[PDB]
Amino acid sequence: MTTEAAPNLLVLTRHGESEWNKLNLFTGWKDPALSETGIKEAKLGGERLKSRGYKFDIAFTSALQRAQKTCQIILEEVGEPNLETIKSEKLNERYYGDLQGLNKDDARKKWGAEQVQIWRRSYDIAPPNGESLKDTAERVLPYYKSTIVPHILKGEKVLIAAHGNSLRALIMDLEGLTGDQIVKRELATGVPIVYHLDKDGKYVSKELIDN
Repeated sequence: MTTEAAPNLLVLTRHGESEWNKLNLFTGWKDPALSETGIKEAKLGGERLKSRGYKFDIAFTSALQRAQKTCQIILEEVGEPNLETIKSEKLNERYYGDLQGLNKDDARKKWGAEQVQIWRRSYDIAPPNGESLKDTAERVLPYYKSTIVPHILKGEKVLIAAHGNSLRALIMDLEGLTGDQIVKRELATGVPIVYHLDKDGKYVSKELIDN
């Protein structure tokens, strides 16, 4: 999509809502089963990505079925499966330690927005065994830098399917955020989101969608 030695374009597609999502319980590393909204969202997303005319050169996903699946759907929907859709384990979601399986209500009712926040967002702190942003980023960036820094420089456009945290960390390092400026950002579930990065891999305008 992007031009050679010009503002590189990176599309990010976050899986819609998973089964456990409807229940309103913490996920973590577990691989839940996407739902109609997610699928419909994926399809819609793909149709949204192909409808506008946004073409893909390369694609990146996580090592989770939700995204590993969500990618196939969107990729199969956009009508460009031939695209190179890679999968990364480092592009997974920040571990939730012993929180995996706790209803947000109970979680928030037992940890409040405060503890829950510092527990879920914070920046570097992570719940009992759970991971954090810096960690995820630190372990997500390698894939990015390593296998995503050579093409992003040539002037190619790429897909990315992981999770709020993953993308958060991504956008974080991709934008050069601050410990107290990345926990305020936000993304869209079901509907992708493209970044206007430069020839180095840094934002140069602002995110955007197709829908």
